[PDB]
Parts: sequence; C-alpha cells; structure tokens
Amino acid sequence: MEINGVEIEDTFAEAFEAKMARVLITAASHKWAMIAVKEATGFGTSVIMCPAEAGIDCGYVPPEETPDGRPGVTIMIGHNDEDELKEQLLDRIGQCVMTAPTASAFDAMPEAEKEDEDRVGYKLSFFGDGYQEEDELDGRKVWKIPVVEGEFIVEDSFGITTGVAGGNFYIMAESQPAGLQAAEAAVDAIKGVEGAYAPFPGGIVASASKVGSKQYDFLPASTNDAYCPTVEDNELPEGVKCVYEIVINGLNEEAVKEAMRVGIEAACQQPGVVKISAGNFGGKLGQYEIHLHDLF
Amino acid sequence: MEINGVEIEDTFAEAFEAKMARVLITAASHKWAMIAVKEATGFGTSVIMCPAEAGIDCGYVPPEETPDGRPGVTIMIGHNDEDELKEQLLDRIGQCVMTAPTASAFDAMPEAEKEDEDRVGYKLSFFGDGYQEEDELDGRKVWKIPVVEGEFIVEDSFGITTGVAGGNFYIMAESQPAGLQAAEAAVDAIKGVEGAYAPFPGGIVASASKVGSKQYDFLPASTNDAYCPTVEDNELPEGVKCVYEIVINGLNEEAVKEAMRVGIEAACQQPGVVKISAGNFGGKLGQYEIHLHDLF
Amino acid sequence: MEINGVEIEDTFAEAFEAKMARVLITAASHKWAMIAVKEATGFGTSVIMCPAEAGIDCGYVPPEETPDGRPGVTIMIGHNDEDELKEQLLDRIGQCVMTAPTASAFDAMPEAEKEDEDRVGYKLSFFGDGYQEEDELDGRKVWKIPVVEGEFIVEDSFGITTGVAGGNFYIMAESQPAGLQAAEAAVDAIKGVEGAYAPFPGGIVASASKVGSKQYDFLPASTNDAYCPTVEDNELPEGVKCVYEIVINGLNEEAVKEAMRVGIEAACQQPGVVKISAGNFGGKLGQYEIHLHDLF
Amino acid sequence: MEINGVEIEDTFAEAFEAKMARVLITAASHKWAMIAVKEATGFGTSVIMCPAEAGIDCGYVPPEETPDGRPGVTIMIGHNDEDELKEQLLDRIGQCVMTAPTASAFDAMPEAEKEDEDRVGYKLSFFGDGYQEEDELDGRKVWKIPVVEGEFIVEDSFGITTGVAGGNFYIMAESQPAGLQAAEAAVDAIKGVEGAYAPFPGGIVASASKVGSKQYDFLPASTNDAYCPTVEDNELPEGVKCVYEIVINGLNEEAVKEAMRVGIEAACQQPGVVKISAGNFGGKLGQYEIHLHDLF
Repeated sequence: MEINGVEIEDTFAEAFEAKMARVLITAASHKWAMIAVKEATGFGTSVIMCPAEAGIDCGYVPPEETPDGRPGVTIMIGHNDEDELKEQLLDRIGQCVMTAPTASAFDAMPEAEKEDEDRVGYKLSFFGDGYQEEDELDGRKVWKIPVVEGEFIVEDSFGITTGVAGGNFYIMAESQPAGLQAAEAAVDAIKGVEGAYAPFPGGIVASASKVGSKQYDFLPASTNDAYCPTVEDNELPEGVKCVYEIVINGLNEEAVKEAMRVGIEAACQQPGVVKISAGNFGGKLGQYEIHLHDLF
Repeated sequence: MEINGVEIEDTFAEAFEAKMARVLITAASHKWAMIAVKEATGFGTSVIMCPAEAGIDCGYVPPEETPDGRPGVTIMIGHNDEDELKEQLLDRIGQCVMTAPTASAFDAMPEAEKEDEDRVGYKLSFFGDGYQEEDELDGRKVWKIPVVEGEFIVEDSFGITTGVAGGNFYIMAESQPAGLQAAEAAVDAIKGVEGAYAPFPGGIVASASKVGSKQYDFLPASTNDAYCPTVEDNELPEGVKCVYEIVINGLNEEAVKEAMRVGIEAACQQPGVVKISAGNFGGKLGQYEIHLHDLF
Repeated sequence: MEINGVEIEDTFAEAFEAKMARVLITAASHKWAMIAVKEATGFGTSVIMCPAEAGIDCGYVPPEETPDGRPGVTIMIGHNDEDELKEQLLDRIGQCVMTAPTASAFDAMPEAEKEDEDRVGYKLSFFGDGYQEEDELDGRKVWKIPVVEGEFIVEDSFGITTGVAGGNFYIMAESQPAGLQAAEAAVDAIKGVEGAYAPFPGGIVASASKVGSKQYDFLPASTNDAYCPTVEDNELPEGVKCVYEIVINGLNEEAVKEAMRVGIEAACQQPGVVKISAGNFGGKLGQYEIHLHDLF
Repeated sequence: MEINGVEIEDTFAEAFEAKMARVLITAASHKWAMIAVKEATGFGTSVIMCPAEAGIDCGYVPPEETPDGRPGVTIMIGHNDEDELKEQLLDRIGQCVMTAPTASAFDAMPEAEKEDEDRVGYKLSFFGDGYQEEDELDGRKVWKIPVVEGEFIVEDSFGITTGVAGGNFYIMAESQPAGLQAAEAAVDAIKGVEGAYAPFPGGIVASASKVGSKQYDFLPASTNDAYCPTVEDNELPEGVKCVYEIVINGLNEEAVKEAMRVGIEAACQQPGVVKISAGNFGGKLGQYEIHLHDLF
C-alpha cells in the first residue's frame, strides 16, 4: 500500500487500556483558558517519568456551548492506575486551574463513555474553609469556593472511562527537517479529532524507546537503536535519516483509529516522507492491535 | 508612600531558601524551544501539590549566545529539597526535553551562583544503550545520545544553587478585570528580569491561601478569607473587590527584589488599582525580609 | 430586556452592502498558514484609511477538508467598491501569500453566495514568465507557478458576493478593564460564527467615530464625543466609564445577526458591563436594520 | 569560504536608500501591544504591490524603558518615497493603533539617525474635535485625544531617517523543509538585531523575483527562474531543491550588515543547507553593495 507514493508498512500499533478523565476549562477569554490549560497539562508526556499523560483535546469550545457561557478548552488526563489518575486530577486542577486567573473546571466526559466518577470538586471545595457553597449551573452540581479573586467554580464530580493509550505511528523521512514538517502536519490533523490527544511535546516523540536495555540491567527502557539513524546497526530503509513517532491516547479505540488515519494521511502530503510504520510489542503486552492497512 | 496614586503598604514579603537549577534549552527554532519549555515547566506552580516550582526566566536567547548557535530559552526549576530537585531535573529533562523535537539542554547556572552540581546529562546518557558518546561543545562536556530523530545533546552536569523562593506582593483592585490587567502588566515586567521567574499560571495566583484551616483539621492550607472579597467578614480596604498575588522565585535576593520593584511599578500604572501589599509571618519563619518601601 | 442583568437597549444596528471575497489559505502547518493570513489581513480595519476590510473567518480548517490535504485557515476581504476589491485580492494574495513559505490560495466562496468572480489566479500566473502550468486539483482549476521555493498553487478564479458590512454593537462598562474583558469574550464568540469577521485590531474598536467634525471642515470622521468618558458633556449613562465598539462584516445578514447574538451574549457574562447599544443613522442610509431585541 | 561546511558565495547584496520611521507602541499588556503591531505592520512586505515595507524591530520593550511605564514593542515602517512614508505613518497609526485597545504610539527614532520629522500625532490630534489636549510625558510632547475607551496618547512628531532597504541573502538547501528550517533560524537571529527588520511573511520570501519578464512586455518583474528548482533551465547548484530569500531593511548599513551576519551564521547551523548566496543588480541600481565575505 502507498499513500501519495509513501509506503504504508503492513503492521500494527499495539495500544493499552488506561484510565481517562476529560475536563472543560473555561475562563474570561480563550487566552486565559489556554494559560490554565498549558499549566495543567504540562509535565505529562509519559507515565514512565511523568506523573500523568495529559494534553489538549478540543482547542476551542465556543462560549454558547459551555455551562457558563465563557470561552473554553477541553483537556484529557490519563494514567494506567485509577487512583493515580484521581490524585492527578486533584493536584492538576487544584494547583494549576484553581490558581489560574478566572479559570473554572467542569466535567466533559461523554455519558456514553462514563464508567466511574470521582468527586474532585467536592474534595477541593474544602479549600473554602466553610465558606464554600453548593450550587447548580446549567443542570450541573457545582461548588463556589471563595478565593481572593472572587469565586472559583468547579463541578462536584468528574467522569472516568477506560480509554486507549499508546496508539502510534512512525514517520520515516529523508532528513530531520522533512520528518518534522511531516510530523507537525500530522499533529495539526489530530487536533481536529474529538476525544484524542497527543501527550508528547508538540504531539511528537523525538526519542522513541524500546523495552529494556541490551547493555544495562538497571535500565527498564532505552533508545530504540533499531530506528536510530546514527547507530550503524539500525534496521532502517535506505535513505531514511530521521524517524519520529506520534503517540495518541483517546476516549475509545474508534477515536484513536480516526486520529491515526488523519495523522497518516496528512503526513503523507508533506515532502521527503519515505515510509510510515508503527510500534508494537509482538502482540504480547497491550489490549489493542491497530493495523495500519485496516485504517484505510 | 504612593506610586501613581496607589498606596504601597509599609510591610515586607517574607521569602525562603530553596534549591534551584537553571537550564538553557535550544532547538531548531524559537517555536520549538518554547514547545519543549512549556512541557518541561508545566505542573509546576507550587511544591505544595506539584512536583516542583518551575518557570521561564529568559524568553529569548539569541543564537549567537548559545553553545550550539541555535535559538534558546532559559528556564528555572526549584524545590526546597535538594534531592527532589535532582530527581525533577532528571524527569523533566528526560521526559519533556529529550523527547521534544530538536531540543538540546545545557547548564545555565552562573558560575558565581553555583554551590553544587549533579551529572544529569551523565545519568541520561545511559539511554543510549552503549551507543552514547562524550563530546565537547563550546568547551562544555556533553553527551550525544543517539535517538530516532538523530542525536540528543545534553550537558554532562548542571549547577545547583540556594536561591530565594516566595518573594511576593498583593494587588488590591476595584474589580477583577482591573486587578487582572494590572497583574499581567506586572508579569510582563518581571519577564525582563534575569534570574527571576513567576511559577504560577501566567505568573499570577488567583487563589492565595493561608496556613491551615479554621474548620478542617485535615487541610495544610485553605483560602485566605481575610482577602476574599465574597467573604462577609474579610479585611479588605473600602473599594477593593479583587485581590491577586504575584509570587516570585529567583537565583538570589537581588533578582527577587528587582522583579518585585518592576512588577509593582508596572501594576501601579494600570487603572483601578487601590493598594499594594505583601505577605509575611512576622519575620519569624523565612530567611529573607524584603521591605516594599526599600524597593523604591 | 436584560441579559445577566445587563440592559439591552431597544435599538438597531444599521448595516450596508459591500463586496466580499473569501479565501482559503493552506500551508505546511497551521503555523505557516497563520503567518500568511496575518500578513494578508493586516492594514485592513476600515475602508476609510485602509485599502480594505479583512479578517479571519475560520481559524482552523482540517487538512481533510482542504483541496490539497494540508491545514488551512479561511479569511475574508471586503470593500464597498468591487473594482477596489479585485485589486486588493490581487495585491494581498500576490505580495502576502505567494511570498509566504509553503502557502497556497484557494477559493472558499460558497456556491450559493457567489454572484461574480475574478480570475485572480490567472492574472498572478504570468509571474511564472511562461513556465506557469495549468492543473486540476480536487476538481479545481489551479495554476502551478514556479518559484524559488518550488511551486505556488493558486485557484484560477475567486467568487465574489454582496455581503453585509458594519453590523455593530457597543459595550458600555464601568471601567476600561471591565470593558476590554467583556469585548474580548465577545470576539472569542464571534470567532466561532462561519462567514463573519471582525476587521478591527483584536476585533475591537477603541476609537469609535462620528461622521464629520464639529470644529473642522477638513475631517470626514472624528471622535464620537457623545460616548467619550472624558468629554465633560458626554451622553453616557451614569456609571459608564468606557465604551468599546464591535464591528462585524459577513457573507449575508444571517451570519452578521448570529455574530451579534453570540457576541452580545458572551459580553454580558463578564463583570462590570452596564448596557449594550448599537449605532444607526435613523434607518435612512443603510440596507439592513438589525434590532437587538429581535436577536434574542 | 565555508561556515559549518556551508559554501558562502563571494558575491554581494545590492541594497537601496529608503525613508524609514521607527515607532514604539505601548499597551496595557504585551498581548495588546502585539495586536496593534500585527495590524499596523501587515500588508507591508514590498512597496511593489504593498503600500509600505513594515515589520517588528524589538519584540519586547520593558515597561521601565517606555515613556508611560507599560509593555512595548518597536516597529519600523519604510518607503522609497518620503511623502508616501508620511501618509503610511498617518494611516497605519490612525487606523491600526489609535483604534487598537489601550495602544499608544511614541517616536523611537534614535537622535543620531534623525534627519527629518513629521508631526503625525499633531495631525491625528484633530480627531479630538477640539477636545484634544497637548501634554508632556517623560519630556515628550504628546497629544491626549479623547476616545470612547478613554484616551489615546500619541507623540506630536516622529523622526525620519534614510535607512537601507533590500539587504538580503539566499539560502540554498537540499529540500523545501530543510530550507525552511534554516530560514526560520535565520530570522530568529535577526530578531535580536536592533534597528533591522524583515518585512516578508515570517521574515521569508518564497517567491524571489527578477526585474522584468522574458515573455511579457507588461510585467515589471517575474519569478527568478534562474533559481527556480522546477524550471528546467535553472542555474542552481547540484543538489539544490529549494531556495529561500531573506530580505532585511534597517536604520543604517551597519544594522543591515549585522542582521545578514547573524542570520547567515544561524542558517548555517541547520541541516541540509548547501550554499549561501545573495541577490544583486550588477552594481547598477542601488546605493549599497554588501559583500558576504566581508561580514565574516
């Protein structure tokens, strides 16, 4: 198979189950929403050395579609451990959104996706020291917590689902600039898919790893030397001097497959792309196997 | 004292010692440097519920002033615990900068500030799985760690210093929009001060807290209801309907004093500002007393 | 009538016919599309002393909805004079988009709205000095023009329609900061309305004018002193210390009505707003009257 | 001569004399300063089909270095014709800055560079309709013009100098993505040079042209087909698949020389750059020849 003359390797990305929440952040403006959003979702590329996997889903939610009639942004927070996720929701909303000028936080988990729920807003409400006050807002149960700026509004509870983490593909290109232009076009396409986010910096992984280490028994993971253009022993096609990985997490498998589809199609329009591939673990580790040829 | 008719309260901010690192991130462009910087410095407002206190120091470093001749940005990461700092350096550079497209990481601790150092680059280089190699760049010891993109460059070690955490001032305004416009102007000025950063979202604290809780034995901190304009029995001046706090950390006391001076001056140029104040514990807890009146 | 306690004056905005074009700009990334778009729509607030009224309609068009499969943005350019408009399309696309890295220009004038058209692409194609080549891309007739970067792609012709210019409303607020926070919220809402744009800087008019001058024969327009908070004999209601105007242009009356509706709704959610009004000439100059009360 | 293995052609850039103004724009925040600046400098790449050549010089000016103590940005506006320049200053400030929320405009022409001046603020002051008031701010003669937001502040007069226009170099690269990565790094360096600006979109020219046309006696200029990679009869080096040009205007020859120097060095750090050249007219047309070998 080829898309725009780019070979699509017949292989599969191997994904995993992970717990996920989805939060609507509103603010006085879209600018202040993004300020809160960038803080709340940072230090969140991978659960290996980061405390969560977080990112923006919908970059712009019109005022007339929010509970409070203010501009919004939706983010998603993921972790494989459900208690770790509830902690992360509390810490990230409590110290990155409650503290951010004019920002409010509401649940944006689709009812059809909702399996569990955590009363994060109830928990933060104690910050009001007895002055916090329950209210209803567009049918929603909210807490009004007095803060020095005025009030912080937060929904009582946030829904949790089991989503799909680790959807991926590799872009193989003739050079680093070519691979990066293709990679960013891919991420620009992924922005439009609802219920999916790319947690790595700018959506892009420049240092994909393998499980473990050939040399060091203390390392749980290490550089994927099979795909390192500067490692003399690599398994790369001729004329490939750069590989990028795009990693996608999502509410469900369909959202992750859709993100991968539009990401790959977008990447294949850009010059200097040699091959599209995907990372798996032989079928052994994860719960999902997303075959690239099945996307198209 | 008045600045532009705004009363400056005769009081002082009480600040503390905290361990700090200072990292230069370079990339193929300023855009890509900022991508890595925003990931690396997020989830980083307060050591209370976040893993670190992190922020941007210098938003633009010209290519001719970086060791690799590429565009850069300097960030600071801080923590009261030196061991937590070292762990945060490893995690944040390893998962937010090594993974970011084209980004490299160099030490930017001034030689005169350096008290200690940690070989963070050395510890990361094992990711190369035997293929990592030492090199010298602009007289710096660096590791070239082969990655799917090509190579990740990171300086062998990073300097640590005992800096100053928790310099602060309060902006008391006639309304929330007036308060916020004044607050952002203050942060715009602080951006120009070398060696100082404001770790809260957009530099601004919307939810200033107090130690402990009148109602709840289980809270380490709660809303500062003395300054909550919606709390019937607050201690705000007549006319004051919003308070914001700006929190500043820095390499040393002079950096923090300078940031407070230019922050307060800029805030006082904006309309609807009633009073400037600051927070302390009587001088009984912290290592630094910055008297507002001595700034000007 | 009140919206969130804000009085909506029972009056109407008077709008005019103007010629309008709508252009889709694609590029290697949304970032580079935005680079071209900002240049092409600048110096474009008002036909009084600018060459056109231009702005962004849809800030993000998904790659899979564009003819070339690359990320895009749609903009609109308007003028009351159809011959001026055709010149402005040629100059802005020729100097601002053809020159911009990786940018292509396509027609995005809806078939239903299309009244006339100009072969702007054909006229630009002569830049190829004989090397220009005609092609078809997604059913569209385009020119591929050889340039130093590679090729520039531009559709052969662009639709033109009679749209609606000068839909408006005034936000009357207690202070300049409260007014500006309300006005940006309003513009954030308008961003989401397809076929409407707000040509002034940030969508907001800080210096609303009246026709002619009381003191000067040589002026076509001057400050609207009735609404000037510092003019001792202004017509402002008690408590209003700042007025901002939002001016909206659009493909048709419905897009303008909708933009006014969502803009006013969003402005009224923000604190410190006293009254919404609008400007007219008694119904005796323009082609449209949009009564504010009929919007809700 | 080579820089980082990149061949520097022993040739010259031929530049011209042009009239130039340098304006400082302040606003309530750097955000609002930039909104006014983007509108004021747009539609301004080339005086061939644009009304002027305009661009950002210093993208951030500290509050303490401005006349009013607010965040600022400095822009430069040029034209070959003094009268056209004065008209562009009036129109761009009047329609794009006076109208922009919170924005003021001050002169930023260095004393030593000042040849002539035009009382632009005086001309705009008549907008006040007799309510405008002369004043002094930090030793500057300014006009306070009542507007619906409050007041517009503009300096009475603005200095004019004869600067240098059309300094330039060509980046020849192996691919379009490689060329564009080199080009943006180049412009990132030029940002740091005071008194110079790059008027094309993103600082970069994707469609460099030659004087006249081989085919069409009605074309004043056409594509430079000598450097067109898709033109069979081009004169490009082996392996060059894309050329970009950077055009640099400045207050004086030195400022232009420095921008070319740091831009070329930055470009040469990036992968896939084959050759640096420059464009001239055989010493025929312009007042300045700037030999690339002399920069280094």
